[PDB]
Amino acid sequence: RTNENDPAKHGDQHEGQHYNISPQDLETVFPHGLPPRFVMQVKTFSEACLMVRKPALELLHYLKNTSFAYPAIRYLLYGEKGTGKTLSLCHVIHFCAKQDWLILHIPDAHLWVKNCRDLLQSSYNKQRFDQPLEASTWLKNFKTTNERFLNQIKVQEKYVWNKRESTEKGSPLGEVVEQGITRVRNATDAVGIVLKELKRQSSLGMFHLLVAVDGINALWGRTTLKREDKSPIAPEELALVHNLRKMMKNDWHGGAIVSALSQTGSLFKPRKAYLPQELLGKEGFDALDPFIPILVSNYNPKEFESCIQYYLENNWLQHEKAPTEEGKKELLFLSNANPSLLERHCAYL
RNA sequence: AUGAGGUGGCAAGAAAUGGGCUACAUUUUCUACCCCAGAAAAACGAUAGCCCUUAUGAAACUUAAGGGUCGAAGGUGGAUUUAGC
Ligand SMILES: Nc1ncnc2c1ncn2[C@@H]1O[C@H](COP(=O)(O)OP(=O)(O)OP(=O)(O)O)[C@@H](O)[C@H]1O
Ligand SMILES: Nc1nc2c(ncn2[C@@H]2O[C@H](COP(=O)(O)OP(=O)(O)O)[C@@H](O)[C@H]2O)c(=O)[nH]1
Ligand SMILES: [Mg+2]
Repeated sequence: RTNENDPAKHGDQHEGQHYNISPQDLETVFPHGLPPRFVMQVKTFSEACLMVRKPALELLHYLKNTSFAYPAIRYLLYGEKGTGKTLSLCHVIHFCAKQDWLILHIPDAHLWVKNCRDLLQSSYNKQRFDQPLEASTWLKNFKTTNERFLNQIKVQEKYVWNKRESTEKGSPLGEVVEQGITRVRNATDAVGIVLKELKRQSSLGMFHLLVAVDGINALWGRTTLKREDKSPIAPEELALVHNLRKMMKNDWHGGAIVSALSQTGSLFKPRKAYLPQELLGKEGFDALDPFIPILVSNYNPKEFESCIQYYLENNWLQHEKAPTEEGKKELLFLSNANPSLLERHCAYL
């Protein structure tokens, strides 16, 4: 536990201690993305406490040393399953949001590339496919996270939604987002327009952009979605995926592209694929490189004690032997300091 | 000719019954995977029927296999009753 709640002052001195996110900030900045199990824990406890760690502090120092004049640099948080990459990305997202950044956050790319009942054909490009439901979902999440910047940011082009309906240069980005949401048919197109406008305006310096993409390995992998002829679909055929790759490019400046690999839900990948190349594949490695790889691993004994004491204080560990050092040692044995295994045991312990 | 040889052919269903397989689903449907996920959920449910193609073969309505098609009965079951330490 730390008294410091501002995400710009805390550093290594706070290592091994929880950092609280207020409910209002959780709602605004993080209406999505956060792991389902941590969401259940937050619902149970009324406390969104993430222990600060070297990975998150490192990437915060990276973003403080970043020069927006530089073309946006890529960072890649990689590791095994349940090492907390998602929560580190969320922590840094909170930092940038409190720093007034525009957070272009992708909660998970695995969802975008599977189980898409609504798969129409993009009007803007008849050779691609749209995912109106997911487009609307992410548009709503982005609006929730950056409503303030939504109005402040204007468009710089004419965008035709129908033969008679269009949006005009200089209009606020709110008009585009509203069109995408209400007119779900235009959802993917609005997502692409938003990505383009945010990229160009970050280049112009209207704000500072953090492109925080979770499970980035999905983009350059494979897809299970099948055409009306049952043919397989490659990722580029998904306008969302192609636009997200365009964003993953570093050609633009005015921000940084942070990403976090995630095997959870990955397609055709064996359970043990956790290395950057093994996940991204040749195409993904080639697209991301250059990148700064940051490892996320199990807990150390200090952070293990911090997590256990957090659960004990919250009384989550309602069993009698949980405070006992023997129970602590058994938890360490079973979870090998793995955050996800530890929590998935503590849930019924 | 109650012996021998050659060509062609039914191998069906009022009705009952024995055994087996598949189900009626949510402990399920589906993918990935081979067990830390996302969808389906009145859809589940035919190895049956119809058409086409492929393998075998001299010969495929005859057999088997693959695709499409159709999505039927049924929603845990009567008399009763089988097997297992
Ligand atoms: N810094 C942290 N503060 C609090 N809890 C944490 C922290 N890091 C990890 N945990 C706990 O670890 C659990 C497991 O993390 P989780 O699996 O969601 O992360 P991940 O790195 O995205 O992994 P996965 O590959 O499983 O998606 C989280 O639910 C959370 O309870
Ligand atoms: N409906 C619509 N969509 C647009 C328009 N302009 C841009 N977009 C969307 O914004 C995305 C980015 O556009 P852009 O990169 O310039 O097109 P591309 O380079 O040819 O792929 C596209 O995928 C479109 O879906 C427009 O005028 N109308
Ligand atoms: Mg994570």
